[PDB]
Amino acid sequence: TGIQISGKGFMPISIIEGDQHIKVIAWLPGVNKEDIILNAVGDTLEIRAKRSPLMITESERIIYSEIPEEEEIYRTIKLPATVKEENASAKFENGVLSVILPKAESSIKKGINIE
Amino acid sequence: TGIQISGKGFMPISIIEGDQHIKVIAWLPGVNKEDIILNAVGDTLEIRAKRSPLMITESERIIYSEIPEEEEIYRTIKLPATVKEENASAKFENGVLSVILPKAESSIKKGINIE
Amino acid sequence: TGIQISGKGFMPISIIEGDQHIKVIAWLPGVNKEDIILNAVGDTLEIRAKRSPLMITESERIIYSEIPEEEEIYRTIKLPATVKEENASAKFENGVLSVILPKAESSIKKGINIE
Amino acid sequence: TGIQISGKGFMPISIIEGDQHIKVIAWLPGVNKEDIILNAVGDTLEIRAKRSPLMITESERIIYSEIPEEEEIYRTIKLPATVKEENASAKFENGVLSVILPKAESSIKKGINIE
Amino acid sequence: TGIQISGKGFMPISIIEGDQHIKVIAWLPGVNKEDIILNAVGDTLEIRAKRSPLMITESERIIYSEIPEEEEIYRTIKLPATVKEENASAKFENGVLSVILPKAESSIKKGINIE
Amino acid sequence: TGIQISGKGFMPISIIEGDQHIKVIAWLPGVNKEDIILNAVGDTLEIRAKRSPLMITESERIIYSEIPEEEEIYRTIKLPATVKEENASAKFENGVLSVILPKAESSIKKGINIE
Amino acid sequence: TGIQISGKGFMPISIIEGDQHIKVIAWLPGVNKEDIILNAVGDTLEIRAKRSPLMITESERIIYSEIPEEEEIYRTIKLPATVKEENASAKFENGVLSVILPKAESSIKKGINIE
Amino acid sequence: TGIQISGKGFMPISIIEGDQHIKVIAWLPGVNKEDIILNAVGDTLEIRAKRSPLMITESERIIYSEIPEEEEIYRTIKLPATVKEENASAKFENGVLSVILPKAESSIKKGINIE
Amino acid sequence: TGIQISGKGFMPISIIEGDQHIKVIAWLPGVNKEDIILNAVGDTLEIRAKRSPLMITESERIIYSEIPEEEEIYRTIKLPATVKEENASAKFENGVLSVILPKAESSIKKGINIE
Amino acid sequence: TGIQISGKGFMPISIIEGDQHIKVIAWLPGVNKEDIILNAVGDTLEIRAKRSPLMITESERIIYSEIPEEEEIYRTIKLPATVKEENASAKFENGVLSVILPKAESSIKKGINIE
Amino acid sequence: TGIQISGKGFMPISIIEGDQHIKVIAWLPGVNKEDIILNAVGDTLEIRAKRSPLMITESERIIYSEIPEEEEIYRTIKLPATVKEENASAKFENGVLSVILPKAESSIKKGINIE
Amino acid sequence: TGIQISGKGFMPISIIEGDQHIKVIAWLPGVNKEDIILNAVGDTLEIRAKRSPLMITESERIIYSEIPEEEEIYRTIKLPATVKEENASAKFENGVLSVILPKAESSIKKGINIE
Amino acid sequence: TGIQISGKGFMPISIIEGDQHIKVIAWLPGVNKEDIILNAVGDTLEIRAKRSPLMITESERIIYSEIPEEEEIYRTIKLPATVKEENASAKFENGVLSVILPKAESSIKKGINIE
Amino acid sequence: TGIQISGKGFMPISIIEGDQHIKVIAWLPGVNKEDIILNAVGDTLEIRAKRSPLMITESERIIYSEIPEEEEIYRTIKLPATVKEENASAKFENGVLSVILPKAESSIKKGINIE
Amino acid sequence: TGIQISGKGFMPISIIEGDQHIKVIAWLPGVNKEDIILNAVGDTLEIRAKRSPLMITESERIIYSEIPEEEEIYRTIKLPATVKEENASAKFENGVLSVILPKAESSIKKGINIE
Amino acid sequence: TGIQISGKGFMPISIIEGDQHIKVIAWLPGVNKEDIILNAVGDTLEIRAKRSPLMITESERIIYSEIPEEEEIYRTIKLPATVKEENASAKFENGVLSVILPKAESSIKKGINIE
Amino acid sequence: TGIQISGKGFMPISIIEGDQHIKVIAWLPGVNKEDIILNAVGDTLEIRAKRSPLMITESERIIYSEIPEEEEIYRTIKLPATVKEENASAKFENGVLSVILPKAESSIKKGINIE
Repeated sequence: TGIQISGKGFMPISIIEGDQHIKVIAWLPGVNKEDIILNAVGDTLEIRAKRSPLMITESERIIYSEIPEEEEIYRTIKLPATVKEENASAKFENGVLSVILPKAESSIKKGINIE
Repeated sequence: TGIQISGKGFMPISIIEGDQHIKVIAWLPGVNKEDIILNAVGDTLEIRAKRSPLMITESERIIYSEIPEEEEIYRTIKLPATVKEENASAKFENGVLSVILPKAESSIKKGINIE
Repeated sequence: TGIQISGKGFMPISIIEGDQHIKVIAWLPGVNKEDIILNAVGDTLEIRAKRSPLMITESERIIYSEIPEEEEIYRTIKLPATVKEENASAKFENGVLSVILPKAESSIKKGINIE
Repeated sequence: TGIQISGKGFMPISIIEGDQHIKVIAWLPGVNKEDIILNAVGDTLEIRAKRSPLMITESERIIYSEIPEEEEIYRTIKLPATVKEENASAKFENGVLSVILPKAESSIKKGINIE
Repeated sequence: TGIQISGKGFMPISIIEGDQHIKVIAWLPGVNKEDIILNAVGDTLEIRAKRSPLMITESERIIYSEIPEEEEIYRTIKLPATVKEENASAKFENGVLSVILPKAESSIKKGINIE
Repeated sequence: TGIQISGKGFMPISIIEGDQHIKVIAWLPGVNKEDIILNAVGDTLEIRAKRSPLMITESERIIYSEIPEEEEIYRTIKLPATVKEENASAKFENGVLSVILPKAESSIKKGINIE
Repeated sequence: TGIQISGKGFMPISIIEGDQHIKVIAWLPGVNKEDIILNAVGDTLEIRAKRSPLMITESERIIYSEIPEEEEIYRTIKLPATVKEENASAKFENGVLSVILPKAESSIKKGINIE
Repeated sequence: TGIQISGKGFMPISIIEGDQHIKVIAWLPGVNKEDIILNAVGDTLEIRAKRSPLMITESERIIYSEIPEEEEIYRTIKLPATVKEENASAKFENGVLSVILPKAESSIKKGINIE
Repeated sequence: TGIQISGKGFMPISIIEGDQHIKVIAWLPGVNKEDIILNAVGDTLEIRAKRSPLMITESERIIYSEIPEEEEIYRTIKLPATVKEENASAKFENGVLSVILPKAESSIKKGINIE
Repeated sequence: TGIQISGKGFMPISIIEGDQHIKVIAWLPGVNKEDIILNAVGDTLEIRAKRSPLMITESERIIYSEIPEEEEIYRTIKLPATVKEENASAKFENGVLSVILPKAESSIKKGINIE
Repeated sequence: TGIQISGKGFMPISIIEGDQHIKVIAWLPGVNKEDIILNAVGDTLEIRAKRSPLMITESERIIYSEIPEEEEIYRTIKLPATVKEENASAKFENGVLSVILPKAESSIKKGINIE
Repeated sequence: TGIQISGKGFMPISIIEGDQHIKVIAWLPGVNKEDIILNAVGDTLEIRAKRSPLMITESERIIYSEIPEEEEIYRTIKLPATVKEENASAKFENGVLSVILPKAESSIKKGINIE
Repeated sequence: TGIQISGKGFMPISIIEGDQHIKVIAWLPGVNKEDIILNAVGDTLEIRAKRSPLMITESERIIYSEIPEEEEIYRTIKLPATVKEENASAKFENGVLSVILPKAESSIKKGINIE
Repeated sequence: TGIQISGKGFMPISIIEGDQHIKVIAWLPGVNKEDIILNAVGDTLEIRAKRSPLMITESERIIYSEIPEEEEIYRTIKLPATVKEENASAKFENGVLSVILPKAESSIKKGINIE
Repeated sequence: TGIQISGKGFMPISIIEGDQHIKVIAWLPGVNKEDIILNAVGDTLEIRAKRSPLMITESERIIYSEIPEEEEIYRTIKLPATVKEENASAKFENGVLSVILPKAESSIKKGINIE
Repeated sequence: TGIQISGKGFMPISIIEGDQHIKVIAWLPGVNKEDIILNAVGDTLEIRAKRSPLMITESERIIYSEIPEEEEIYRTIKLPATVKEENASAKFENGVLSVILPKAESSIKKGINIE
Repeated sequence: TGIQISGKGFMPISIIEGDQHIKVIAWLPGVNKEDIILNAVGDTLEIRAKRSPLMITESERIIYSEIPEEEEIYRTIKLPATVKEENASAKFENGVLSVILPKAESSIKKGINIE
């Protein structure tokens, strides 16, 4: 399986391969649904997102923090099969994005008989 | 500011202190609202959560993954002020939890005049 | 959870916290029941014990040993809650001591509603 | 004295040799008497045991622990003398096991006169 | 020759290239014939297998072992030529699997004359 | 348990001890049944085998290999009990050899009563 | 994004990807416009240039220098998309070269709807 | 320029790229012309050769040597352009082999005008 | 055997000593026969050669190279015997030079009888 | 010769093997004759001793010392032959102990003729 | 195979095990036949030898030497089988000693049938 | 206390100082009484001794040894007080030598009163 | 004394120089007398030998070995004097070769008178 | 070419070998012509020189210096050919000495024909 | 004394300061007098030179060399006093250049009286 | 100057070369004149000596020593010229030996004229 | 024994102590008898010497040297006993000086009786 991942930001990724489709799971906590861009062609997928920073009053101040302040995040993924992007689907729930991509006919493997 | 953090799992935390309240922000992507337990007394707050693992069919398999598989997560936080837990509030949205805690009368600071 | 452990000897310890009580488990192999002293006040517990050494005849001698020969052992434990020591209980069986300590009213945490 | 020790788990051991017998002392805190298996032949002794794990309610949780969670423990010991296993005896008290093994006639040493 | 190997488990591999075919040899000791899955398309081959673990009675126990206990094993191989999977063959004997894959017409090399 | 292993080649081994017998499991992928020699006496077992090397045509060549080319393999094993070799049995299946060896009367251990 | 850069000399490069085109910026200080060669096909671009060395009189001499004296410079770039070279354009100004390359129809990505 | 070299033996290589062809130069001292195999397809070239070892009489012996004794040598080369192998040519002289390979129409680059 | 080698360039050497002659083998790939100078006197041999560099057109360029560009090469060899240079011979074939040198009468060794 | 030495204290040892007996020499300076215990069976010998410490008056004090103050000393020795302990003898003189042990009939070696 | 080697001097050793005998080969250059002592019992063999030192005249002196000057040499070998020393044989030729030792009936291994 | 010790061999020493005398204890195991030389003058003492080496028969040999083979031993001791050597005494028993040396009048210390 | 040693194999050497001759001693255990070649001229000596390898039956196998398996051995020695090879002699006994070489008249040193 | 250089001082050297002569170049700045000694015999050359030190007045002093103050300098050179010293010549100019040495007839090399 | 030296090549320098002048000595072996340029102004001096390289015939070659082949050499020196360049002088002899520079009136130091 | 020194012992050496002779100085303190052997031939010199060891009475002993106890000492020296040993001379005084060796006619160097 | 050595130069020293005298041996090669100064008082000895340096002619020069060129040498020695310098004696022979010093009455040691 040839996998290429590139981009910037904090975004953990899981890839699941079946016999006839591919599933991608991405973690995007704090991002609105209307600020995500998803694109795909051939064997390549592209995810882009923005998250708004934490807004404080001037009376308030941050005394402890582990949450990063990158505003723009993106990933480019090269997949081990050619997909059909016209039949794909996606869902966003509790800050998790799930993409389902059906495989093309020329990438579906065939069985060999053992004796 | 005396801050104590302990627990287990993956859970980034931000603490914001104002003049009359304290705000806590926690990242919990993939957790249902009905699986969170929030408790507070004195100057101590406790957050407990469960996230369901990723369910696959036996035809499918995971070829790449960066998402951790801990099932139980919790944090215990000791705060720099005594709060009133009977007036507190919380919100859960896009996988982010936000807690607002009002301060007690014996922890509100008073000004000194400079000349 | 603020935990402080100090003392001397060999004595493994487990601490279990519930919603309304605290349980402590201690390993004391070879100690008689009438040679244990247990005390508690506030948020502090104290365990003291003696074990008799191995008595041999002058015809006999020790050719191999991994068992330590400390005679006095004790632990002092500072707990994350204030307990009521007048309602506590303890049991000793197969060399294991188990202590149950009920929590005070000012240390019982209260729930916050999420919406 | 040729001594061989092997096995798995946590089990400290002491060996005492006299003129006509051998004594073995083992530390087994938390084990029931009916879950110990003792065997011996020739110059070899075998001890097997099980200890039940710590059972909690789902309201409770373990915040500190030094007690190990191995469930099966055993030791195999090769001794410096041939014993008679038909005359041996054993005792279990406060989590300590004590085994007494009489020596065979062909392993009892004889004195040489000095002048 | 571009060769890509990925997967999990213990499975040694040999690849042999001729003028008109490719041969793959894999070591699978302890696997039943009906628990192997072989697939191929384009220039990629996929081998999946399961081996049952070693079953003991509770009187018996394992005192020495060098054999690994992974239950699921697989390999994905990217080959230096495009093959025809409809003419391929495979054999399984003494725990060794042998796969023969004929080459496509567009991957058969042609000679150049030297003078 | 006194275990001695020596020899040459690639041959993983598992040893299982019961109350009245000993089992040995060996991995020999690629070896014919008629090329194995098994011997035993006292507390010692001996396994010898040959595997034929991989035969190629001069048009073919090996471009990748992880399979070793030792031709002669053997193991000598010293066991923790004296066996009866006249009652032993062996099986060879899918490249795995399994040997069952009954114990002699002078190596069967006897129980000691605990009180 | 698969990017391959090779060549020789001093030539800093920037690559900008849009939705429908690719832009390349190169730094070539001291090079005449009529000494640049630009070529492209498929997903590959090639830049070649010459710069004349610094000409001095024999009365003059160089007492300090940080400017390199390579005479031939070139870069070969492999791009993450297939372009149409018949619609490309280029500009040279103040020693900076800018190339605009339109994308082919088979490399333009398509959107997936999220719900 | 994507270049891949693999193989075994001693064989220095030079690659020259023009506008419409590719030239490869290889050093093979001591090899007969009738013991060289040259093949090419797509963007890949393959060179195979044998050299006879140095034959001595039993009266003679080698007291100093820097010449290696590998008998089989080969190289596989992946080129940065697709060639036409039906129009290629080769020459062998003084132990040097020279191969000329014409480029295909889809790999010939086109010029871009600068203004 | 006293052997001295000196010179410059790339030139591997083998020396073979018999009972009545000495043979020298040298690797010179790419050198014309009319550009070699061979000299010998006493116990010293001298080899000098030139190789023409690789000539390219200005459209062409070298993108990969392992072949060295030294133009002048020579070796001086001091031998373990005095030779007769008036009876020597040499051959040049496939880029390999072979020199045969007969030994003088004062360097031919004589046998000693063993009893 | 299989030799095993174990014990505690300061006691240098020499072992001398003849054709029909074994001699052991031990250094015990400062030990009374009536405080030594010597035992032997099979192929094992055991030496035990006590030495009284240095007694001072309270006016006196030790300003320099290299003599050790261990009070109990012992050695256990496993020999390379089976002896007859009923025919052994021992002597003590100037702080040196000498033990003579005759060999059993089954440990006396026999000669092989060379031709 | 349990092998124990001990002794002093320079004496290389080879051990060969068959089905019914054991062979030992020892290198003793410079030793007379009448100065070798060979003994064996049980599973133990003993070789003792003396070699005379190099005798020079006072006019002569040693300007270079690699030959050691130990005068007494011996080896003790513990074998992996019990032998019959009354049927053994030995030969001495060109400074090499060869010993043949037949095996006892209780050390000859028996075959196990595989199915 | 100024103490100087010098000499050669193995000889442990203890020095005891009182109010009116000095005691020296030396360990000499294996030395005859008639082979000791004791001398003293001023503040210096001298001990010289010989021990006979271990005498073996040519049938016997030493297979293990920790006892040193120095034949001559001596110590020179410079003391922190001037003694009277005409009133000194010495004893030899079980390999231990004890010397008593009375102090001179000019080295006896006098008390100072504290108030 | 100028000494040069070269060659291959295992062969220890001693060189002894007198007033009128030179002696060489070589260790060759396991070599037949008819397989040695000795030559000398000027100030150079040459020793060549072969030893047959250890021949086993297929029932037998080598379980331990320290004896090397080089088949061809030789040494070349350059001496500090010119010898007369027509008066030399050699002996072979118990695997040791001894060569005596008389000196030439031009290498015999002459005395200088001291006053 | 056997070259030996020895001596003391600062004197850089160049050696040039032709077909019939040898040239030596030496750097001697600050040396008068009448203070050089040149000698040669066989294959050895010897150069000796003196340079006067820098003379100052007592008003003057040296505040910086890199020029060395050795007064005597010499070199001894062993050459790779025997020369005729009766036909040699030398020149001294601008502090550089040049020596030309013709070769003897027995060191002039002769050509070997190649075919 | 402020001294600054810069430039390139091999040129050792000595600087001598008096009461009324400055002397500079430079080593230039192999340089012609008509190829030196000397300049001075203020407190700065500049020396420039060329040396011709060593010219050989094509029959000749350089087998050893320590003389450097830089062709252009120069030094710039900043002096600790202001000089009058219109009264300066220079000499060149045996490859050594000597420059005398008179001091200006404003750099001549004046004495202070001590009492 | 080719100098070779070899031998054993303590013997410092100085070598002085003139135009027509060679001088050697050696330090031999404690050696009698009648125990020195001096030899020379060609270009080689040989010095041999004995010194008697230090003789003590049994009442006396050595408490400090820096003088070495080698009894035999020798040096072999290879000189840079051929000498005439029939005209040599030697002197011995205060433990210093001085040897004068005249040079042969073929080693006397001849002058070359410089212009 | 308190020994103090100080001074400068090369001078090895040996000190021998008897019952009634002290002997000192010093190595002074190359020193005349009339250039030595010997002094002693109390427990201290002083040796002073001069050696003339090696005198050469200006035709001669030193090409190798290990002999040091210190001109003044001396040693001061503090002894472990008070001597009588009016009864001392000294000898000088072959470059070795020997001094005999009788002991005073207050340093002669007295014996102590052992029982």
